Amino acid sequence: AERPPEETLSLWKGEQARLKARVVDRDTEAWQRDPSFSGLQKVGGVDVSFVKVRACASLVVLSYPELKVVYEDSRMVGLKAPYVSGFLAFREVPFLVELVQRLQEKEPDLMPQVVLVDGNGVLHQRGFGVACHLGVLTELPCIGVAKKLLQVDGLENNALHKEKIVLLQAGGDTFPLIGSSGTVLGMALRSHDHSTKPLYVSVGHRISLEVAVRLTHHCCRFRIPEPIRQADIRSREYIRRTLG
Amino acid sequence: RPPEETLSLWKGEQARLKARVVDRDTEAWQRDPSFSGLQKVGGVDVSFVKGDSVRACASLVVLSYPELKVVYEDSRMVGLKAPYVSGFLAFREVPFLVELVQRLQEKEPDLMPQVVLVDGNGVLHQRGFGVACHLGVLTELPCIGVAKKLLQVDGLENNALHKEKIVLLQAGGDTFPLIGSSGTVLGMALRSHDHSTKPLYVSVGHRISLEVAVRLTHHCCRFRIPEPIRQADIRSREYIRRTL
RNA sequence: UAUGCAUGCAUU
RNA sequence: UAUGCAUGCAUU
Ligand SMILES: [Mg+2]
Ligand SMILES: [Mg+2]
Ligand SMILES: [Mg+2]
Ligand SMILES: [Mg+2]
Ligand SMILES: [Mg+2]
Ligand SMILES: [Mg+2]
Ligand code: NA
Ligand code: NA
Repeated sequence: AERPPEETLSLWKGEQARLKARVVDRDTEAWQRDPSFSGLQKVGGVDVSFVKVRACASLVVLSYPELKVVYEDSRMVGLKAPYVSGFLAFREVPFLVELVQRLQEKEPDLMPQVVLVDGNGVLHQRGFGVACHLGVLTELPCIGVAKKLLQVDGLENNALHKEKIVLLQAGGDTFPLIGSSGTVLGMALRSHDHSTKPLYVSVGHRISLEVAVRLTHHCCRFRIPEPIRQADIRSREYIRRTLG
Repeated sequence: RPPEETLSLWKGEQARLKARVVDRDTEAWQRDPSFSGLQKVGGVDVSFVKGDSVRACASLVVLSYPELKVVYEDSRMVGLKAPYVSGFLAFREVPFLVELVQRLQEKEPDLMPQVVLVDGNGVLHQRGFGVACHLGVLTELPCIGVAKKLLQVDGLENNALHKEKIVLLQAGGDTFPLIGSSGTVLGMALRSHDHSTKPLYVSVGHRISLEVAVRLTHHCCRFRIPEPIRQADIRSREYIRRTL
């Protein structure tokens, strides 16, 4: 528990709505319209791991399409805010932004052309999830990838939703997450043939949904897309090393 | 690591106690077609710390039969004396298991198990006297040896021929015998459950026959690990976890 | 996010 | 025996 008081959450909603105006949810890069993403060379992944305050934020850059790690920054940080659903960015985003800036100063040539974020983008209680939030503050193209369904605007992990997951039969299969507004907030994606629990993909910034879904699918060796998976693995391994 | 002084004293103690091993049935329930009269099955296990070579947690459970509900638990932090050396497991875990037995007699003498499943081999052992025999001779309780991987002794090998046989195990309860180079039947490979492929290696501990030990092990398997051993392992690791 | 359980692989 | 990875479930 130890949730922030309502007055703090209310300020945070205001900041989310203001920055939401800067979200670009269409494609803005030439590689995004290419059938094989020709010209996409560098994909980023971000994640924060915790000690069972002390955390480890990690940014990786992977080559495309080989998905090999060409840059890694794993940093020990002291997080301030607690996890509250719908306010993830207020916990993780200042440190992720700080990693991007560190990359710009150390290997600016490895700046990623797109970033996969461990959390939703517009599939979010106010249409402005951590993936949008990182995208607006860095102006990088960002994809939101979530591991379970954020239940917003009528979306629910109920029987009907579970029935659709049964229709996902092969790697790459999708179905749209249709809000009560008639808006398509994201896609359920089956990562590969040997996984049944879908990923929940939504636009972060400067990318379209169908391109974000197709790209996430291409990063999936395992259920978790390789940029996120490598940041998660390396950040947790970094904690273990400086034993905790 | 122990000096050779201790090592030879250990080969000697094992041969000395081997003379008391009874590898036939001595309890009326063992001859019963449905094990009528068997009411209490024990399981023993010790968990270790990743950090401490010294600290360990030994646990003993007693389960009702045939419901397999835990009716007794004793979990104890202990100071290990010997390191793990293959073939001498008892000299590392068995003094603490004997102490758990003695404590049960003093606390709940009515829940004294009629048989004990041991996480480790019985007569399937470099000197025909594994930890399960060792506990059986020191307590005079009937004991079953259950191993999760094959102790390669007397020509037994986890080679291509052995792996073919494992493929021949098709359902829960399927078995094949483990024949040493002497032609002696040291144990049985048992498919524990329909939804596991990895066999158990079951051998006689004390005061039971192999056919009965195999059939009882199978009857205790909710999952791949027999429920008495499985419950001791879970409870002993949880105890280490909550003291870390 | 961390942890537990299940099934398998690897290391030991 | 502990850890890591994989797949699923649960708690959060
Ligand atoms: Mg994360
Ligand atoms: Mg993570
Ligand atoms: Mg054990
Ligand atoms: Mg164990
Ligand atoms: Mg995690
Ligand atoms: Mg273990
Ligand atoms: Na390319
Ligand atoms: Na009974």
